[PDB]
Amino acid sequence: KGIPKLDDANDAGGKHSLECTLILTEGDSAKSLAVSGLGVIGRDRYGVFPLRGKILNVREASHKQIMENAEINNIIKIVGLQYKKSYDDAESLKTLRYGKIMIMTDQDQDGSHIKGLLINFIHHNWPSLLKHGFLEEFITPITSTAKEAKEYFADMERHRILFRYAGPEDDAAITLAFSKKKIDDRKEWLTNFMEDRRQRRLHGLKHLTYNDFINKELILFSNSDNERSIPSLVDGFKPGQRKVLFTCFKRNDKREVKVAQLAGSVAEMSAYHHGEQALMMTIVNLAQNFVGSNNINLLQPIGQFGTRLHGGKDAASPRYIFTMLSTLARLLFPAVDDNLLKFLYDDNQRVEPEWYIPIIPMVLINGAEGIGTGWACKLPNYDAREIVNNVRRMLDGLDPHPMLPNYKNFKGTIQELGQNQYAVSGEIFVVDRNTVEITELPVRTWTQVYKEQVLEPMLNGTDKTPALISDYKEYHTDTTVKFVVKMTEEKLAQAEAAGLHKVFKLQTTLTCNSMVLFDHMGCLKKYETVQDILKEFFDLRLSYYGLRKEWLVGMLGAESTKLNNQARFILEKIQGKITIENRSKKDLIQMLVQRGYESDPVKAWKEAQEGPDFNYILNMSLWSLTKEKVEELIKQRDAKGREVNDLKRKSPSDLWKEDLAAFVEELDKVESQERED
Amino acid sequence: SKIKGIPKLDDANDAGGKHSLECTLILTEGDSAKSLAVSGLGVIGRDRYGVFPLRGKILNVREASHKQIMENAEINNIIKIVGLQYKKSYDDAESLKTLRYGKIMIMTDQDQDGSHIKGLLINFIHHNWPSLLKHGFLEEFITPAKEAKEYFADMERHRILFRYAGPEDDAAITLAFSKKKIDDRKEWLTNFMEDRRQRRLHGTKHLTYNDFINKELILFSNSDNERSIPSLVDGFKPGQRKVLFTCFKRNDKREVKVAQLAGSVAEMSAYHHGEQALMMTIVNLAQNFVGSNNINLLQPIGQFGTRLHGGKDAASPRYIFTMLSTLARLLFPAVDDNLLKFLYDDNQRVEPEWYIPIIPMVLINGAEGIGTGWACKLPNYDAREIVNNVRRMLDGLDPHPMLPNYKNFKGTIQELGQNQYAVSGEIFVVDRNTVEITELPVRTWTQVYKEQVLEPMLNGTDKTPALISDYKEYHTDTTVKFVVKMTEEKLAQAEAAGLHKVFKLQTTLTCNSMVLFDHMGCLKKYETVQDILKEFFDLRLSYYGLRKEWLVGMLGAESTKLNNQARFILEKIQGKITIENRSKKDLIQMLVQRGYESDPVKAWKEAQEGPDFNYILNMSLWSLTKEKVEELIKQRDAKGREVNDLKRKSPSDLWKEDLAAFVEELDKVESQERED
DNA sequence: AGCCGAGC
DNA sequence: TGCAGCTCGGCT
DNA sequence: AGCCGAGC
DNA sequence: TGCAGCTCGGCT
Ligand SMILES: [Mg+2]
Ligand SMILES: [Mg+2]
Ligand SMILES: [Mg+2]
Ligand SMILES: [Mg+2]
Ligand SMILES: [Mg+2]
Ligand SMILES: [Mg+2]
Repeated sequence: KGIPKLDDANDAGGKHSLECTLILTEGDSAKSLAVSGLGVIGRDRYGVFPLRGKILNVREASHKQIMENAEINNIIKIVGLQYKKSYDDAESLKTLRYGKIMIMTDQDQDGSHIKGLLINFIHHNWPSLLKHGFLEEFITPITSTAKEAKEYFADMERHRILFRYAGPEDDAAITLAFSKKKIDDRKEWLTNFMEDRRQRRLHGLKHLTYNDFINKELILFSNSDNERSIPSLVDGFKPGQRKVLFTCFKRNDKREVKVAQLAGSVAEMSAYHHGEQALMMTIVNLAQNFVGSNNINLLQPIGQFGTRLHGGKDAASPRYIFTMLSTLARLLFPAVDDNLLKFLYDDNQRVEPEWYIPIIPMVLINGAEGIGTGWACKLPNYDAREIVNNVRRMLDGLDPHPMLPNYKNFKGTIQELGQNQYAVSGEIFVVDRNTVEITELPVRTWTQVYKEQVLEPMLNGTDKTPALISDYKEYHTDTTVKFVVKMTEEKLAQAEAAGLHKVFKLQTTLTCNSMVLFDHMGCLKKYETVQDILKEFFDLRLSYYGLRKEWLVGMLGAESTKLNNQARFILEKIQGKITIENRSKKDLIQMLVQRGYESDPVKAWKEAQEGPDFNYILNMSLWSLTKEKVEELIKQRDAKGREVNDLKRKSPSDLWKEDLAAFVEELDKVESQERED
Repeated sequence: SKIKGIPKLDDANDAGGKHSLECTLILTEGDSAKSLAVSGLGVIGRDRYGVFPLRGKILNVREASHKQIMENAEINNIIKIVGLQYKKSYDDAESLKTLRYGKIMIMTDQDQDGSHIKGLLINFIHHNWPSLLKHGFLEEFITPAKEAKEYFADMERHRILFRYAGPEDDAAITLAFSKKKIDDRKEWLTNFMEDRRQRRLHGTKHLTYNDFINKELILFSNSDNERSIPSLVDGFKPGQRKVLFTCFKRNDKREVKVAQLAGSVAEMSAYHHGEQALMMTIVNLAQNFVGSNNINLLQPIGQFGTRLHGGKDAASPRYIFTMLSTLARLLFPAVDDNLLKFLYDDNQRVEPEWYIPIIPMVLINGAEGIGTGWACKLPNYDAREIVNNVRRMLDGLDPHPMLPNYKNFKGTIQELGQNQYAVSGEIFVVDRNTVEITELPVRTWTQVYKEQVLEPMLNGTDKTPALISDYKEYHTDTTVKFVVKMTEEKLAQAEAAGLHKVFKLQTTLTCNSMVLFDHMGCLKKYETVQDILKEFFDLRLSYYGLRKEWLVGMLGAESTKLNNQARFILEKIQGKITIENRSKKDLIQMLVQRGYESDPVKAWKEAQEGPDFNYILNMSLWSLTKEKVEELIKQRDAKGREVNDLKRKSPSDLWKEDLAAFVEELDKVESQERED
């Protein structure tokens, strides 16, 4: 009676209410599948209503948020529930329009979270209903077609699982999962889970209690929530971000690509199994370059990707904005290192690696940030050039210098107040005895938000505060801040006595006591200092420069051997020592073997990293026998031989220094061109 | 005076006060244009400029119903913001004191659809307040975020005012927007198309409404027909043609998301419109329920809609996949691509002016379109009957008449006369209390029939009494089955009258507007489908002639190419020629002196408007081995035979080969569809 | 009270 | 993630 | 009173 | 085509 998306049961509200089931689905697409499966007979005792994703965690949400939540209220009216009302006896159960709620979500982790949020909602307001068997779920395999829907519902018994309340263990499990006062308990809860899962990874491998649902099904979401929200220390990426970079590297676009088009390409090439809107969000976040976002954006923002006016919220639609790799991206993630990574497999398709190994700790450059379950991560930005200098110091066996947070193009100051605590201050100075000027806001204070929440209440006053200024004007650009503020002589004197930065809200505190990351083994770890992050990154990256040299010696050696055989075959051919004309394939192969020619050395070497093949010789064109091509082939062979020796003479440290120098050169050119443009 | 219930309005600071008549309301084409306008206005612009966005085309209020005008959110928002009043004259300055803005400035894209929005706004002011046009009420802002502030700083260079100069302006606006002036629009556009052909055999700040209509809006009306009226040759409109051109170039072997393909089409074919229209077109090309396509060229992999809701129940284009049908390239043979005139956007090659299918696809899937002045509507026709008529005409026989035919339609289509048909569903008496409905007429959707026919029969429906006692549904996704219960009395009287009549199971189909573009791009009205079939036949037969001339030349060039390659290989394995350690230029001159031909395929392709022996010397060293020499000799002889076998065949023979190959796969595909 | 961002 | 208005001509 | 579909 | 709710943890 007033619920647009509701397909109410025919007998709902009448005398057969307690025999009616309300099916709450995960989204409208799931609703139509349920309505399709119920046929026509299902309308008498089954209603369908869709949930628009995650619902409110009512256990500790404010009363205002609970009263104004449309989805919670819709469920209450459809079922006929009432707050504070107990459902103990059978007399109280008559005011309900439905006797059972059947949750129908995807059989993935986020579906389990929605189930738990519904369980948390009923358990917090009507615990007596759970002891009556009010909640159940409809299981599916792994959405599907209309024909499959009617086959699931025809076999309703095999897909219907009922939740069971068995004692206070169920209350404690629900509280463990959804109470804000149980964050530390969730840390221990997940710590035991991650530890136990490693033990069995080294070895092997119709009723459901709420305690078993929390501790055996919901925990898979909570852990997966951390795996997708807490970045890796090695490359500073989360898996979704890493899939984007992997796709951009594999495409190697030389011209702009629409963000929406790229998102579709990422989902296909990297097996991204979530909605594309989140993926398009990730791409926009990876491309932003305004003050307070990325110190080095790996994707270029070609279009309106947001400004410091609205903290990037003013970005245009992803169907109208373009992007492509920054020229620094491949200097930070050298393509040769791809041969050293562990690439994952989804549906037997090879996808992104478990991590990339950049030349500097990218987790410190762009400020890794993420919210999971139990833990969260928050890192500020750090200066790329200072990071390089500390890497160069550690390569010389010296201790790295301490580092303060640093944001590109930020004109203010960041001062250390204590361990992992910092004061971030904008810029304000007195012009005359009636004027101050504000030329910088602290990091992540957006211009429009500062205007509306600080300067307008200072100009007009509120119901709780007086006016402080008489006027202000704005002279901003898209990337800078300039407020000119007018005050009386008296008010300005009082503002200076109290502190201009304090009065004008131009100083904010930055506290970094939750630097939680996945280490290189995939273990969640809390890091107390950025130096600890830098050190753990340094040893791994240096070791991989060792692996890269071993790889290059083998690969360049095989290429040298290959050119030696090809050059030998051409020289022996243009002199009459060997002939192939009108010879059979069998005789030609057995002859090349008998004369000491090697099977494809590059293919052999690549297969070693896991009949004779002379195609690398006989697929050469007939041009190969002509004079200029013989001279060209001999010079290429001799040049590769010198290339092997030049590489053998370099240390892993030398290779790292070459990469760092090449990166700094392009970083200077790009950042200088940015200031020109 | 202020406005507070319109979220998307950025009202001017002085609007509503004493400076109202000096304030300008900027109406933009969409929210993105609004944000660009507020960006360009700086800070000073907020005092005398308001901005409000229009969400696309607005209501043509001329001759629109009173209910539609009263309930239109865009029209009412404009009235509330400006302060206008219906039936009020604005002659003197005393009447102008009730307006909150003195001017409206239209800001649209400088394309045809933007011109249409300008005209629709002009039509709205002209129909209700013609006195305002005589005061200079309407103006426009021309374009060719930082660029926005530069446009507004140079405001008067971009600002053009509309001018009323006499009854020619009233007549011009009425010509464009009055339902009583369709025939005048036909004449209006016929002269334009004719005048444009003549000049292609050879080579201010005020603007009157008559010049805007006859020199700017007419460009929209014409391009509206070019994108909405299909071509006779392939049955496509340009947007549909860009999609198939893109699918052909991609040649996907696996399913592709519709939204992804739409983005691929915009890039590869220079599609300059919104993605939503393009995703519409793709879904429409893929649908295969009863009443849509007889041969869908794209496969519907996912929920593309059903006959339950006429396809409006299709899932989002982000969740459904598509791919070429195996029939598409049998209908549009790739070899014929070498005969088409491909178009150019900027400097990129895009889709052709038309494809030339082996059968008139314009009849198979029912061409349909609404333009300006004209519209097109064709029913579906049977593919096999059309193949049979093509075979008859190839043998000099007369083609059989064809009735409309819809795939999987179990009903009846009867000819009442020329271009007039009775389309009937199926209903039969089960017992003396039950009828059963097993088919609805073509394009009557199941849910619509239930709500608009069966429910009024079951319930009240105003003065008419209830006629049935109950009904049950036993539909599938592709079939219809209603079982209806009645008393013996009202069933007998319903049976006494027409059962198909009483239950609304008969619809008429009239096709007196078969308007298409002919092969030259001329708009033409066809009286019968035989006229369409004949004109298609003469063109397609001629192009099978061109295919033979093209293939004989190309296969001949390939034959010459292989002859030289085989000659070089035989002379090399015998010692008659050596290349070892010879310089490039000596080897080139040596090959010339022995009669070796420069690349014959390249020469032939350049003929269709130093020596190149790369086709010989890029061959691998494998070429000199025994098995590769025998293989090269056999390939050379097979191409020679292929050229000769082709020169003996007639263009009719090639057409019959294609038709048989098409029918063979059509039988296989349609048998697999009925199994699934 | 609300940001941050990868999910629904 | 799902959802919504209009044009234009012929026809019912 | 509204469908059909390529556009905004 | 633009628009909108929520989770989860640390912190202001
Ligand atoms: Mg899911
Ligand atoms: Mg960041
Ligand atoms: Mg446009
Ligand atoms: Mg059609
Ligand atoms: Mg009409
Ligand atoms: Mg919170």
